[PDB]
Amino acid sequence: PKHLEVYKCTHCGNIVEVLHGGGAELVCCGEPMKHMVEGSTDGAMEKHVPVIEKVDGGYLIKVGSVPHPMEEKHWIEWIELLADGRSYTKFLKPGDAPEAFFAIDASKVTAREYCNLHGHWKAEN
Amino acid sequence: PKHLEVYKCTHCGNIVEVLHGGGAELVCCGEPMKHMVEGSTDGAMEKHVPVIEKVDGGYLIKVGSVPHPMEEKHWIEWIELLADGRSYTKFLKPGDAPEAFFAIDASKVTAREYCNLHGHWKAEN
Ligand SMILES: [Ca+2]
Ligand SMILES: [Fe+3]
Ligand SMILES: [Fe+3]
Ligand SMILES: [Fe+3]
Ligand SMILES: [Fe+3]
Repeated sequence: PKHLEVYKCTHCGNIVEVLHGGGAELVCCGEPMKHMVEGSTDGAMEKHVPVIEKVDGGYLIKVGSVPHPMEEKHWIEWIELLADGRSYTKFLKPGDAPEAFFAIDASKVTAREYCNLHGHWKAEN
Repeated sequence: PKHLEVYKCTHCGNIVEVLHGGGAELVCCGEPMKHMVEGSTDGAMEKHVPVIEKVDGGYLIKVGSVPHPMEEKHWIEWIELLADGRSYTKFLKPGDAPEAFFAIDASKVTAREYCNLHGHWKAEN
């Protein structure tokens, strides 16, 4: 695995992000975990592709162009902003708005969000 | 595993942070990965316990009260700030200063850092 990749065990639901990679395959419930490739699980561009807005002092990330549901069984678990050596993650819960603001100084950012049912998606500045 | 716990495979070096837990044991190189419990690997309080300074607009995290080495074979791989549903991580490389600033609005924070040789450490505001 590679730094910052997200892996999920399809059997039990564990999901991890790689902080230091280069080793063997991560395993869980006897099977290699699945690499959650961004946009890999064709869901709803309108509702899953993060929308990146530059605002005072940082960025407002909204998922998506159309608000994505935030229900008990279908919600955006987190929104992660990637920029110059940083990973800033806001974990969200059902009932929250599918948006996150991060105070960060950087003109180039990558935004990723993960939907419990729909998988991993990203967008770039 | 539990949300935000860090696991390392002692065999191959993979290190991951749990984003969604509650499943089976994470496995790598045929053995369950090791849970890197903060302050669990008694190293150097002076050099591993993060020092948390509140400054304009956020926090400056320094590892530690005495600067920790940042050499090719012994360095702080990242500094992570935990506060109200957020995980903000700055990944560091040899040659960098063992410090990180995060622009965040919150009076209660937890700072963790990971030293390649010394393991996982934290401190609270
Ligand atoms: Ca993070
Ligand atoms: Fe599993
Ligand atoms: Fe969805
Ligand atoms: Fe391994
Ligand atoms: Fe050390």
